[PDB]
Amino acid sequence: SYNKDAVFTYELIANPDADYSDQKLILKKEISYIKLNLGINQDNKNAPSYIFNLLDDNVYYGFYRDTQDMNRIENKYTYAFKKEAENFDNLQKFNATYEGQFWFSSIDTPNVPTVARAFLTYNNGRVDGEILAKHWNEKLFQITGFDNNPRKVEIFPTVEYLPNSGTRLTKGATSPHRFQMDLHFINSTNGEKNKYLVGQGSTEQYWGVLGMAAAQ
Repeated sequence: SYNKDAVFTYELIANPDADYSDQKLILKKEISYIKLNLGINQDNKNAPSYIFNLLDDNVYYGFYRDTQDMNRIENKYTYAFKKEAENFDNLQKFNATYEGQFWFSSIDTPNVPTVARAFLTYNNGRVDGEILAKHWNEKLFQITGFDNNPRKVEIFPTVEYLPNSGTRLTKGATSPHRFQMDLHFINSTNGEKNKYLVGQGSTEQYWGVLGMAAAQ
């Protein structure tokens, strides 16, 4: 049921008559399947309904916009991968480094997409990494292995306020605002094993998706 040729999204149609009455801001929610090209896919550069990053024919990540009450809009982060392309090798002594991006929104700005840079190192099973601000080397999150499983990480904040947010987080490894993430190693269509790494997670205060590529 993976199909980068028909990716689910919502078209959210503004209700014009809400300009002059107490009707919902959104008139209708309509399903709309997108066919992805390699790289960044979006319909509008300044008010996109969705952004998806097809890293490879076998895996994408991104978000589409949703609303539960037809008034408030929030980004829904997701990822998908060809099932057969997932790598199930034993990665307990894995040696590799990944570089990519973390896309997220915060509870007080649920429709505002924040992009950060992400780095993850596998050294003989030890899993450690970091999430940095897009344009400068400020550390936003620490990444660490969870439960001695190379496919599970724990991500915890190292700042009290994320970009574009005024929601105060607690910092550090015992922070109740940390979260755990299941990761999936995806092989490339050009025969690179474990080339791509995707997962997603959430807390009450922020939620997002992680997508990464191996350093060759």
